[PDB]
Amino acid sequence: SKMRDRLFFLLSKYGIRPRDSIGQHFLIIEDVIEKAIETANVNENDVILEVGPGLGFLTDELAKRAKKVYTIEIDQKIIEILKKEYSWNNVKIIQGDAVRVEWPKFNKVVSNIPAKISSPFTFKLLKTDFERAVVMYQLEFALRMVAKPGSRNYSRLSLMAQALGNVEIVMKIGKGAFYPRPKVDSALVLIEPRKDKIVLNENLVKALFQHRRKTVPRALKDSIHMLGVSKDEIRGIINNVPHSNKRVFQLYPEEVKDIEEYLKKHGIIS
Ligand SMILES: Nc1ncnc2c1ncn2[C@@H]1O[C@H](C[C@@H](N)CC[C@H](N)C(=O)O)[C@@H](O)[C@H]1O
Ligand SMILES: [Zn+2]
Ligand SMILES: [Zn+2]
Ligand SMILES: [Zn+2]
Ligand SMILES: [Zn+2]
Repeated sequence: SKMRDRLFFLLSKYGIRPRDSIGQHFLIIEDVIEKAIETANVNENDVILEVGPGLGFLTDELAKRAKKVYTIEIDQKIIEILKKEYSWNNVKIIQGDAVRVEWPKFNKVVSNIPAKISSPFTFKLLKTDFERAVVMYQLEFALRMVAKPGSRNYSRLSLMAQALGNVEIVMKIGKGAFYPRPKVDSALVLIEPRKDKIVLNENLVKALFQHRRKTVPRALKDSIHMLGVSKDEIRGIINNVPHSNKRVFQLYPEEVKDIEEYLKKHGIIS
């Protein structure tokens, strides 16, 4: 509460909303911010991306260690504050919604991720050339990011993490650590790019994982029929698809790749 009465002082000094929207959960322990930054190995060469800097507790700690930091904030009066409370030489504040703005070239991400964009952000970052990302998420979501094929909570997000990243939950972060207290705990999650990425088709993975409890012949038939295609013209091919004897939530990325390659061969995704 050295940082929490610092928060309260800033919130009141400018008049900023108690919980801005569902719940903006600002990070307020020095321990946690420093462990994020040390897991990241933020050196003076790095160029860092932060999403949602809030009152900039993490931002300022990143700014004194990295060459440059680009930080993306939706609230315009958080920015107006950031400009006044701080005097960074090496920070570019970027107004916008982190899902929609053009990202910088960066080699690292260290961020307290906004919960409502946890999934879109994860999918965007996963298709970026970064060496190391250290991102706090809600723990339920961080568990889905490391879930394994055939596990119940294995999903699009799981598959795409395993296809493209090395993902580690470093350690739980208690709700105590943010104001206001979330109703659930968080996790310090580490992502590095998989040295040998399995590049899958976005639209095919999306198709498959609308209903993941479905078998993959069923999954495929439904998704392509819904596109407008004749259900007659499509059954034979899709019946003979590789790994037809799995449900979609059982697929390893490699098994999704064979399915793509088969559909590519039979003209179905082109
Ligand atoms: N889509 C978004 N793009 C950029 N900044 C955002 C977005 N959504 C929320 N923010 C900002 O995120 C800052 C603080 C957030 N890191 C807190 C999020 C919190 N950890 C949560 O799990 O909900 C605030 O200043 C918000 O304005
Ligand atoms: Zn749930
Ligand atoms: Zn580690
Ligand atoms: Zn029909
Ligand atoms: Zn198989």
